Amino acid sequence: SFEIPDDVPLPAGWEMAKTSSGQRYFLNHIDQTTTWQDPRKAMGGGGNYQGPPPPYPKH
Repeated sequence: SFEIPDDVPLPAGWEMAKTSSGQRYFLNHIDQTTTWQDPRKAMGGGGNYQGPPPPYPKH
């Protein structure tokens, strides 16, 4: 139950970013991909997102 701290950066090579301009997601510099969910997640819940997340925006 370790209180989840909202002041803790994402994993390694991660960076919160937004899509072309409207959906917030998390970039992955390790797997060179993006994320509709926050890495600070755990277990599972369910639900669909805005579709498949493309590779974070170049640069």
